[PDB]
Amino acid sequence: ESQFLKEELVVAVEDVRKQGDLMKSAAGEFADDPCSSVKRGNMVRAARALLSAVTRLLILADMADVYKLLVQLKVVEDGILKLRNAGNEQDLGIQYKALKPEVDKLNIMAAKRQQELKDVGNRDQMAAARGILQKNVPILYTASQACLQHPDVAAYKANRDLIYKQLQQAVTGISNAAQAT
Amino acid sequence: ESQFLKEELVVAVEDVRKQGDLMKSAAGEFADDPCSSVKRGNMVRAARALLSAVTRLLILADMADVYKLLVQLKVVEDGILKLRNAGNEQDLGIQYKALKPEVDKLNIMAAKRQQELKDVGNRDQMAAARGILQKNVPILYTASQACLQHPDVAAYKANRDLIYKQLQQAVTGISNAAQAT
Repeated sequence: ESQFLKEELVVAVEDVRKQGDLMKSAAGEFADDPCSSVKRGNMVRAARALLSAVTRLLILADMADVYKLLVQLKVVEDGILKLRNAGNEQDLGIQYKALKPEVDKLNIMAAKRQQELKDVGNRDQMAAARGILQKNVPILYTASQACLQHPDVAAYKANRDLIYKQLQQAVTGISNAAQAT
Repeated sequence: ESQFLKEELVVAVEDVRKQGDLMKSAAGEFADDPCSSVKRGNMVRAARALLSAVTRLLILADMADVYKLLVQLKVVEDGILKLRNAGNEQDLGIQYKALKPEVDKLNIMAAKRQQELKDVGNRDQMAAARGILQKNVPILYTASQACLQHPDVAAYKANRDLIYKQLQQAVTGISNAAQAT
């Protein structure tokens, strides 16, 4: 986690609040005296400063969201690899327990963004990626489990790592789409 | 003249005023409860609507200015042609009187925009164009005057029309630069 962005985000809201005031008054003085040269330009320069403040806010707010998502992402990432490298059906069962929820949270956040991404293509990648992720997390479990029981069947290891590979890919796919709009 | 834009411009200021309010409150509720999911999104959607309203305003305000300038422009335009086609040193002297001020007003407005245009090149065209305009309006007078005194000297007519041509060009140059930034 990193709340430096949540802190920055509030400060941003202040400038938007201050500028918003200066805008309100300049706007008022203009409405009462609309044929006024001076009063008008003051309203324009106000509107400009209000615009900068507002875009700086919207952009920053978007980072905050994407970032938040990416952190849940790196969590699930390391989980998948820790699940693969499990050496006992002990730690393996331990991990899967710790990871399942972390996969669910990531799934939720993922869904949300999916909604906000504008172009539908990206929205599809998100959906698809979240699907594979959803389906294989369990399968990777049963797969890397088998390898632990039949240590000499190279065929199982190959299978497991293929599932892991695809799973990791879905994770990045989610990350990739998440930064679309 | 056309004040439909001055009217539209006020209505525009209202939406910016209304949205500005909705922004202020959503912004406030967020600052008091910043870790809030809901309160936050409300602040974002507010900021969006505030942004549309503000840009719609700034653009419209810019048209209003450019348009205003263009109207003084069409005035000076017809003046220059009416000065050329004068048939007596009577009407000619009449026109020049009526036009001189109209050239000065146009000159003032021109100067202003010059300041606001961002890229310097355009700012130069404006300056240059305003210069030629400034210098030749008088010369066109003395020129189209001579033609009236020596009606059979094709050479004078040629000269006069050349001055008129250049003068008209400066006018359009002003118009052209004025719509730069």
